[PDB]
Amino acid sequence: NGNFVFDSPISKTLLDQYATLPNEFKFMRYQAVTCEPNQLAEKNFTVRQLKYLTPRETELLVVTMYNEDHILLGRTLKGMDNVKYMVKKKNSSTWGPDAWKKIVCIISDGRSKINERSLALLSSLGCYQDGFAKDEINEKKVAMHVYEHTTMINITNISESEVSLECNQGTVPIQLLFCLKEQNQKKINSHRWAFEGFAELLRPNIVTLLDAGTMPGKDSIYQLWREFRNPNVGGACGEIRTDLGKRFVKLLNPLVASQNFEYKMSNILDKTTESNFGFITVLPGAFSAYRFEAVRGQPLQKYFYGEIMENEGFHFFSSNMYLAEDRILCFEVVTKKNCNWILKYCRSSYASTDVPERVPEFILQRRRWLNGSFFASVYSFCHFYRVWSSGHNIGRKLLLTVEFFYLFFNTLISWFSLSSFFLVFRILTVSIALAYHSAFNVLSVIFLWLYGICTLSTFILSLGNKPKSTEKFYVLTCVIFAVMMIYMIFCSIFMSVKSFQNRDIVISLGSTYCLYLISSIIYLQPWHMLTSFIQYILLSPSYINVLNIYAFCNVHDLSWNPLGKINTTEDGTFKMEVLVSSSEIQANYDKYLKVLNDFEPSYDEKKTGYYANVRSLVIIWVITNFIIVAVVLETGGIADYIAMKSISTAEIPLMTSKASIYFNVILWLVALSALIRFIGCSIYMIVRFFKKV
Amino acid sequence: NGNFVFDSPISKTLLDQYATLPNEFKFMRYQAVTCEPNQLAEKNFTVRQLKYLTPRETELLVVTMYNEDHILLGRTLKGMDNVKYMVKKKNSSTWGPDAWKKIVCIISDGRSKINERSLALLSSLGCYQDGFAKDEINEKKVAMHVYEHTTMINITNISESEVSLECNQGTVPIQLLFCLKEQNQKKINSHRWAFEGFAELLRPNIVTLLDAGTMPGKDSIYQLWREFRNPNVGGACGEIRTDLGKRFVKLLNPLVASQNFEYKMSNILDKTTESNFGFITVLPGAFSAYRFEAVRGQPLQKYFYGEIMENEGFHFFSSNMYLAEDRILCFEVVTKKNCNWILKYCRSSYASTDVPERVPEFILQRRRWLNGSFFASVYSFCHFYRVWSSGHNIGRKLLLTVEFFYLFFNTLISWFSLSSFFLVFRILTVSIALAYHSAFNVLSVIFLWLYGICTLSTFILSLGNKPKSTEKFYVLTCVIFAVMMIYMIFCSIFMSVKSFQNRDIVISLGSTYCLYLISSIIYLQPWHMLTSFIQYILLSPSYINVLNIYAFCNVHDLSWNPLGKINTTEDGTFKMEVLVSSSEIQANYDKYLKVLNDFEPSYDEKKTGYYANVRSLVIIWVITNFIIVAVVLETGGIADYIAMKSISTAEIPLMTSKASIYFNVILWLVALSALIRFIGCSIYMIVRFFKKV
Ligand SMILES: C[C@@H]([C@H](N)C(=O)N[C@H](C(=O)O)[C@H]1O[C@@H](n2ccc(=O)[nH]c2=O)[C@H](O)[C@@H]1O)[C@H](O)c1ccc(O)cn1
Ligand SMILES: C[C@@H]([C@H](N)C(=O)N[C@H](C(=O)O)[C@H]1O[C@@H](n2ccc(=O)[nH]c2=O)[C@H](O)[C@@H]1O)[C@H](O)c1ccc(O)cn1
Repeated sequence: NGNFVFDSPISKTLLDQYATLPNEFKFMRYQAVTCEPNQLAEKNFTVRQLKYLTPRETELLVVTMYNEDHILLGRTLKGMDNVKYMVKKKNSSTWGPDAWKKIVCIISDGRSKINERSLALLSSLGCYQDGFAKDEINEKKVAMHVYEHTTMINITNISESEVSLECNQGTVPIQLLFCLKEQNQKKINSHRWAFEGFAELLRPNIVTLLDAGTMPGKDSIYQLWREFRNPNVGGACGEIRTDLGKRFVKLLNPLVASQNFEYKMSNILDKTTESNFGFITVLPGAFSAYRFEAVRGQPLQKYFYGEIMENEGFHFFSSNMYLAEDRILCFEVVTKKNCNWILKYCRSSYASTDVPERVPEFILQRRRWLNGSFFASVYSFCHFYRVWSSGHNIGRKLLLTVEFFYLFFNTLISWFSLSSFFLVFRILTVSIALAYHSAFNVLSVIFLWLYGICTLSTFILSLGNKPKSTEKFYVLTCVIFAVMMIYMIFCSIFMSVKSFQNRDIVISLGSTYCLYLISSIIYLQPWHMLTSFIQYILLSPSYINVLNIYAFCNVHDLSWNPLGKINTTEDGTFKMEVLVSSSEIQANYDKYLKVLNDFEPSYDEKKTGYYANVRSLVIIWVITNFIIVAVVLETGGIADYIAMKSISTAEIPLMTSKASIYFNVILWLVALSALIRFIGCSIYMIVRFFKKV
Repeated sequence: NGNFVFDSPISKTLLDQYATLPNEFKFMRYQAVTCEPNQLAEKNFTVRQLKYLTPRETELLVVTMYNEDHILLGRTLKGMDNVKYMVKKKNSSTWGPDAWKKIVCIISDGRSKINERSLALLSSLGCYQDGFAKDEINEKKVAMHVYEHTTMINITNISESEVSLECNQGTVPIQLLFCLKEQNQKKINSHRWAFEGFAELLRPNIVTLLDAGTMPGKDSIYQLWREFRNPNVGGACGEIRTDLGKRFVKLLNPLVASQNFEYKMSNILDKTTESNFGFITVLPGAFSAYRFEAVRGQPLQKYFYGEIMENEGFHFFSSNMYLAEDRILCFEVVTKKNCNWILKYCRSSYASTDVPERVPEFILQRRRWLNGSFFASVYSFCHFYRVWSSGHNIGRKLLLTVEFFYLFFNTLISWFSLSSFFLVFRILTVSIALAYHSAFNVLSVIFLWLYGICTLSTFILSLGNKPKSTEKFYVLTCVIFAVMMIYMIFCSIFMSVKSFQNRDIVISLGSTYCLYLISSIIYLQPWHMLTSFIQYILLSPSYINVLNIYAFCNVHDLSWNPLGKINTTEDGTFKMEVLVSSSEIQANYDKYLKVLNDFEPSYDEKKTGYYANVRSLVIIWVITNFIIVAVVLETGGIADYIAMKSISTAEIPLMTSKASIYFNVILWLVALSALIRFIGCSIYMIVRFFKKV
């Protein structure tokens, strides 16, 4: 039909296990796509599911990959376990002995970057054969290499070294569909291929987004698909668990134990609370599910292209919304016009992913998350009236409004954290010295200077340099801040012990831990509340001061005729035309005489200019935090101003009463959020328990 | 001789004026160079001067150009006036009726960037004809297009619009030699072509470096050549005067009046004082002269290549000396082994250049000068022992040692200026409020906050952004600092008036102006001491705080198979070889099975890493200035520390006595330098007067 397709046989060694035979199993199809992802249908491209005597009707998985090795891809593919569980499911109206026919997509990204040890595994499965890729077809550049087949072998064990494949009477067929882009176009393009391309052909019911390296549990995909029984749910997500290795031998890295605790409390407290209202801020791209009908239309338009209505110039939201990439989908689904979709959190389905283990990789990873969450929250709050233009009933609309206000309260608290941390630190360290005089004077001065030097260097290195160039310094900074936090804990314990012997710093901070602990107990998963709490506490002054500074200082990732030839022989003789005619010489001379007598750059450069002027206006964050510091501590010359006024009608005081008032406000304002999230987690568990009963 | 040369005739219209005839005048020579600049001789390349019956012996001009229009190049070429003066010179042993035969080079830089309205002028002179450039010759890429001729027409007037050429009995011949590089290789390459190339062929006596747009006076080149009568002088330079337009109608821009005053005091005070000792730190590249024998060897090696002795890794001086580009020549000439060359300043020869007129262009220009001077001074001080290994007598060696120590004292004063300015500002503004209470409290706080915000924004914008993107902000910053300086002057005048009615701020600062004025009077050029003093005073808080911050924050200018094809007919049928043999399929499958079973980047990136780690260690300047601020004002928690100590055996004081002591030290330390430079200028003028008498 004007398109290039090919159909090769597989190696007879595969046939040896396959016999232990239809046209689906013995052959593979290589369609080569050259068009745009949004044209597969009208360019006469098909897939094997639409070719049979009765076309197959798909019920359910996109696995994005870039350069992951074969162990990560093996883990994702092994998590085949879900498909096997779903065929062996007996008492069901949707799944049964032939369930695999209703489940189908591995989107690679560029041939140069792909790890050929993973192409090895894809070929072992039988979904790729080298030899017949075609880098252009009839003056049209190929864009996609689509291999398809239907294997019989399953990954059954994964050591640290090898992936074990087998083909028995107990394995189940898998309808693989391997897409190979010839070039890296970033993840958004891959999702573009998955949603605007093959999803329009297959017409699935649910689209589940996995991520190479993420291993769903033995039932997790089934438990996620069960969330969509409710005809209102539009998206869903499950728990993401840090992979702690064999014998939990990766819970030693303090950067991995920190992330384990952080993920675990994010799931227990934040996600259940959000799911009560009906709008989860981010559905993780490593393990999420969308009802296809829910996202078609406005959500995908906003995700892939952006706010289309725009002039030639740049606008804030329209030209910056690309920084909140996969979080636009959630907001546009929940607030869709004339539809009542909601987002649900399923805690019965988990997936264990791999986390960064070195400080530079970790910083670069969180640079994306922090900018995405900040821009997404600003967009959600500045556009929350859309909630009232949607189709929900009035109760749900009120709940969503309350949740949006609570989420903005949280983002504001997080914006003022640079100053909250310093103020708590300096108020506490000066107060202990004023109380006891012994050696806390010198430590107060020393720690002020250490904080100042580390913060100065973090601004300078993040604005100018790159984390890979200077890793020793970032490790040293994290160690310095850990020691500072230890000193803060010692000071609080000392002050409280002496005060008891002779106060609210224990009634508020103790509640936050007791409430954290009780929420973990309610969730029936408390084992992180001791193995990894200390690392989080110690690596927490660095999540406030190093990841935030780097995140805001690197918002946008800026990036600032042949008129002759002479060939001669060994002798060196040749000739060409020479402008011999003196009239033409005079003509050229008069041309230059008259030339003497006749007395914005690229859109890319203009866009880079705009992007770099918006990264430099958000940092100048610093002023609004210093305003708080100056008001409370009376820095900035304000105390001098008050003293001079008193003289006009004197001496400056060491520590004032604004410090006490503020340092109470922060402790109770951080106890309040823990209280709210504990109540939310309790409601979630209780409602789930009644519905299960 | 294996090289491509060509010899075209000129237009007969030129012949019309030339008649009003030898082979030098009627023809032009286009040699095309493809080799390296240091190979012109042994590759059998010549110039017309070596071809005559008796080869010409050159006595004396390289004019670097990039994209200057035809007015600037016209001005440089007009300043032909010097050659005419030198032929009409009667009573001389070197110059006479045929002096032009001893004077010869215009080094363009790339055909793409050259302003074709200047190619118009070069063709009007008769030294370029389009039609026979050859972009490659016998598998060798052309590197240089060398046109040569010997004109008769002279530029006699330059309006704002046109350049007036004429050919009479009164004009004089000029031996032009137009070099056109096919690509931009930066100025260092052009000087490489000028010195290592054509200068080895011509063997001149003096090499004078002009720069397109700079117009030497009617006698300036002759007066510069006269400095080399002394067989010890190795280099020389003249005064550079800002071009103030017709009717001085450019002395209105405050950025141009500032630069006029700055250039004028640099010439009067700095350069005469340096020339007394015998070592001028920078000979400006816009108008300088070097005795060719003086610079051959070590100076040119260090200028063009660098400290050759080096390992694979990077070292500070060896790998950063390229930032001090034309200042290495001076240091290496003066301290040359077994030679007693000195550098001399000639005030009888001037040249009027064009200056930047918008803040972004000005900032980008001074970014080069400040980094160059800082690295050159560090290199000169860290290597000053070389002075004692040279050939000078002991008196000159002692004088050079004293001068080197004085120059390091100056560079240290300039390194601590960021803190000196703030300390003077805050001590003065707080002191006036403590004295009079009226409305100086509020102004003290307001100006502290304005200073803080402008300095924060200058760090952030210079570390992240570019000056062209944000020009409104830099203009606003300069205005803010001008207002601050006005307030500083008001405060000092008010305090002094009240103190006289009831002190050293007038005996020191008044001396600095009286000494500036007296030096200008001695120099017989005082007219800048009123037309442009106010602009310099007001635009001076910005030379300390905006150009220095930008200069140190931008030290180094960082910059971070086809395996198929298918063509078919309209029907779409074709065939190629297919790996049909199943044995080869099994072979490939086993190849991937075994692939599964088998379980630093570019030198440019490493160099960029090193460069960006050295720009980030020099800024972290900030700490050593803040140490001074903290010691004097008792910021940084030191005053709190003292108060807590006093309690351990209380209240903080507003203003202490360290402020008074420091604020005396700065005023007298800035009066001392003015005194030294006044004495130096006086010695220079007096010695020149006796030698002239
Ligand atoms: C981040 C995620 C996982 N560790 C991961 O790395 N995800 C990548 C990503 O987020 O970009 C995926 O993107 C693909 N990719 C990369 C470069 C490219 O150029 N194109 C392209 O497609 C990569 O191969 C990879 O599969 C982690 O588990 C997680 C996420 C959310 C959460 O709440 C908790 N945990
Ligand atoms: C700066 C100088 C003059 N205004 C100027 O602009 N000099 C350029 C420079 O310093 O680079 C020259 O360099 C050439 N150039 C440029 C780009 C390139 O890529 N390659 C290349 O050769 C340009 O054409 C130009 O002639 C000014 O008068 C001055 C200097 C010192 C001083 O004490 C007082 N005043």
